[PDB]
Amino acid sequence: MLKQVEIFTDGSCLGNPGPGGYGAILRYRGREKTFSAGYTRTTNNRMELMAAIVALEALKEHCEVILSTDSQYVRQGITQWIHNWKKRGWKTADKKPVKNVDLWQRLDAALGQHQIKWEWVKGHAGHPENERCDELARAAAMNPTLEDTGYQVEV
Repeated sequence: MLKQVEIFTDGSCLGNPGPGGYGAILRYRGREKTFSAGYTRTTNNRMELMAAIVALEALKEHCEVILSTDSQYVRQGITQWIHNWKKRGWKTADKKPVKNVDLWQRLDAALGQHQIKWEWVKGHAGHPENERCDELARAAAMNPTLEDTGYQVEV
């Protein structure tokens, strides 16, 4: 029994947008929790966020979290877009609101609580768990039971 929070994210977006969702294998207090929703129209990028976010949100106590994934949206988004955006002051180059700021904020804001362990894995030394994450994703992709509400930024 691993006494640690785990967030293995794996989106289930077939299109872009498309009828998909987001599935992630959570490992919480002596209880493996799963989060596999089903949207109608969303992007893989967003869905990936939804996985990381919902997982974090699911936590009923901001405690150590070890995230595992291999998403570019996150890789760059985090250690490229947020590094610049945040620094600048969560703003764009031409002074504007960030895309998917709501979900981003939830993440960034959430990350700013517990010990984040970004487990970046390539497409070679991948684990079976990750594969299972994708499995759950696909299962969700073929089981829409929600709606993409936060797919706009009217501000």
